[PDB]
Amino acid sequence: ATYDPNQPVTVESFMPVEGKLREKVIVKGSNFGTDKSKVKVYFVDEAAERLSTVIGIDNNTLYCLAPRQLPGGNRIKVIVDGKEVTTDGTFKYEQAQNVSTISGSASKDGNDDGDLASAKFKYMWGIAAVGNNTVLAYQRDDPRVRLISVDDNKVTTVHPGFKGGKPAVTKDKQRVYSIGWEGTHTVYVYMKASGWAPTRIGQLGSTFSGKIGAVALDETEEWLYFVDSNKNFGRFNVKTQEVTLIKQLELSGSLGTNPGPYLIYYFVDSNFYMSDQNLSSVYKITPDGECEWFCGSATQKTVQDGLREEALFAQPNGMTVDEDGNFYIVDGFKGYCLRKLDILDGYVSTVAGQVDVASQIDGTPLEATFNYPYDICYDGEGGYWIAEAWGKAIRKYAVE
Repeated sequence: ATYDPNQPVTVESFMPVEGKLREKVIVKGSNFGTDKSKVKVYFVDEAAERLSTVIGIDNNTLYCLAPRQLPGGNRIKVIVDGKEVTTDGTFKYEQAQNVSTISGSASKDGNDDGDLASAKFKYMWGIAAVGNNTVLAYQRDDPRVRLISVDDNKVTTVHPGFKGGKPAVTKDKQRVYSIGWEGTHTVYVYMKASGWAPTRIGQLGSTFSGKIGAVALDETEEWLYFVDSNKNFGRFNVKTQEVTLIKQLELSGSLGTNPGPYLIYYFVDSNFYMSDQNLSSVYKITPDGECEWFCGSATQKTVQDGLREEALFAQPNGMTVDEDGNFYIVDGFKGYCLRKLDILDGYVSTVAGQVDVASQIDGTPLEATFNYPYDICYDGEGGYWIAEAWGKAIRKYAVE
């Protein structure tokens, strides 16, 4: 009937014993009460407790929807008013994965807007996932910023002429920031409230003499961080316009300029991580500009999976991170595949594409192929959006 504070919460059973994303799961027990706000249900895998949407409740029953979670047998955890129970049994989750082409083709070269099938692109090298199956994509050739909305079946251009690489997306996805590749490095913001139209918010100055291929927001999202191709690591304040050269990185050799090193912010340690084509490696950079090797070899450009410390890239390009702190790196020339660093395993695996096969096959990820995948951005909900260079296309790797 009614919740009793003096009694424990119990779970006796659940159903079904296996399922896929958004499976309707019923958990049977006692003392759940009748207030969903005081309940949390988790499907618990090896990496995390995955919060589940509870759709109905009574004192003996929870109706919830299976969330994205790791494949295999996962226990269910019920919390009611602090009281925690984890099941003896496991719910066997069946995960789905797919690579699909969103718009564009290597067989299409152009700037044509239109619908998803009618649009054309040129070489792209940056992408922002802004949720709701929508991305902003950045062309190198006939440089521009394209807006692709899958649910609206619509490709438009929001910023003709602008040449930028990897953008930064705010947590709330209401803003995307870009810095111009060359010149004075003009800083733009694209706002949802403007329909993703650009607003100029400043410039770095040609003091940052290198090309700029990426920008990353700090934890507070007050600062944009970047490393130019001449190793100038710096930041720019998006409210006050303050610009600071933090350090010229102590790295040997020449960084790339096509578009330049890719940089991301990593929430797990609040450091930045940088990839470069020429060094064919990823480096950890602290906010003060201290650099350390993280993955790959500057002398061995080849796809090799294994522990982080032995893994190799052919051409590590853009990167993104999932909610578990795993890294994703698109691997370009001689690779054409998606590399995942699973941080719990400390292990680099190739999860999509076929090594050194440049094409655009869709389907199950290990049968799928990519054509110079160059940047990637995670949407927070299992979607990995990929901008291709010579592929001239947007692809989506979806994990459900």
